[PDB]
Amino acid sequence: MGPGFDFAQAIMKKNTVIARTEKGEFTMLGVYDRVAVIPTHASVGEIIYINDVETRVLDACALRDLTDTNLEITIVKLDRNQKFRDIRHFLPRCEDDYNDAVLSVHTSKFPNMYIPVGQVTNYGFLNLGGTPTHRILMYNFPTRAGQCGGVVTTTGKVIGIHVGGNGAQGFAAMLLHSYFTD
Repeated sequence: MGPGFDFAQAIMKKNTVIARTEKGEFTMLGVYDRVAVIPTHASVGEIIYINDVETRVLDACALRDLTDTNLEITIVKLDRNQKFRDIRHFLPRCEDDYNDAVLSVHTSKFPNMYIPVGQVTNYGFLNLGGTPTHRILMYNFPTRAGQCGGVVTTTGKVIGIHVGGNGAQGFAAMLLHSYFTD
């Protein structure tokens, strides 16, 4: 409808795949080469389904901060025959608040879904499903099951991936440029 949704659509159309694990179907953001991200609660194993194709996992790393606190981001390298468009230049370098964000989801359940979530708070600490978690972004939208892995964007920036909610608010794990230096 507007330049926010334009930027979100550009990311969804080229940089997402549908990931299936034993814990469900997730939106999965491809970042560069064969490297993607997913919520750590997806429990990625040695094999994953990518757009319903059996795919070997070459590496998977559940990120934690230097206090050894969960960040809820798993970086996955896929044994895939095709590279992602490199979008690392759209990642923020530092923790921040944002205005006018869009949460975008693409699964079997929720195809081509875009949600204007509005103002995003650097919330920081969250007890997420009983796990102390850092670098959480918060938005005042009643997000639901099926949205985990959803991409949080502003115009010009890919800022997070949706990891949970409490019925009134939604929560995303920050993406930082420093996670994907090669």
